[PDB]
Amino acid sequence: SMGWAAAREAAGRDMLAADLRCSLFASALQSYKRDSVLRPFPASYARGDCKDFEALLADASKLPNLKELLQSSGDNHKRAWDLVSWILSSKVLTIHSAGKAEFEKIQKLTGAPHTPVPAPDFLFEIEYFDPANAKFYETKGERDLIYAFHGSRLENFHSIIHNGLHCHLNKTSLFGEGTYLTSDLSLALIYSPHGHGWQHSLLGPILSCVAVCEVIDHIPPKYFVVTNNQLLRVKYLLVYSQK
Ligand SMILES: O=c1[nH]ncc(-n2cc3ccc(OC4CCNCC4)cc3c2)c1C(F)(F)F
Repeated sequence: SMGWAAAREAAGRDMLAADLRCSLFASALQSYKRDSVLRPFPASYARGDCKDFEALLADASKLPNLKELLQSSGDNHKRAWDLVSWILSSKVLTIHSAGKAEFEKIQKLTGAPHTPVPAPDFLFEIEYFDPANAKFYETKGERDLIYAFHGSRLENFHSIIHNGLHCHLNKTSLFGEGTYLTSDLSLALIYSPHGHGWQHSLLGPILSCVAVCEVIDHIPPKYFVVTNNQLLRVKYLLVYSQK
């Protein structure tokens, strides 16, 4: 993972994106489903197979807000900087705050809404690095990209960002295999109830989040299903902050 000085620079470049990542980490950690949804898990809190969730919950509770972490601390917050450095580290991707200009663009790409939908409070774009970025464009070849929504409980988004959407392979289920997506945000939103994020977040403590996926083309509103995880990636996050 990045060292502290590098993490401080990365967080300073985009405080809201860094905050989002700390918020989604807190949501996955605080969930009763932490065992399955906090993946990836920070290795410094694991003894081989044994994940020390109580030590991690305690240290997450001691994190100051990101403004305090950056503006004073250098060696005032050793454990905090170790954890936040890990949260903000990835060789695969990074996240960028985007403007309400970008929400219009998302509507243009997904379709004019058939149903009234709320505008997100925050919008983020995921940028992929190689090899994952080149691999996705290799898989795409000349096929078109379509943009579709996938709602989920807040405590799944740490895993969704780092691992992609779960593409279930269970012929043993009512819903069968695949990832469900829709071009109607009002249908995706039903799958994105408010959850608890981070009490020290710039975004606010209570968030809903909807993924916008890039899919390689290959009443109620209409949904579709993708069974091959190489054919989609999460490209945007729509974040709604409860008032
Ligand atoms: O955003 C989403 N987040 N998670 C789930 C999900 N999704 C939509 C569904 C519609 C219907 C259905 O029902 C089955 C269909 C087969 N037969 C038995 C019932 C399951 C769905 C799961 C969506 C969406 F809208 F993008 F697709």
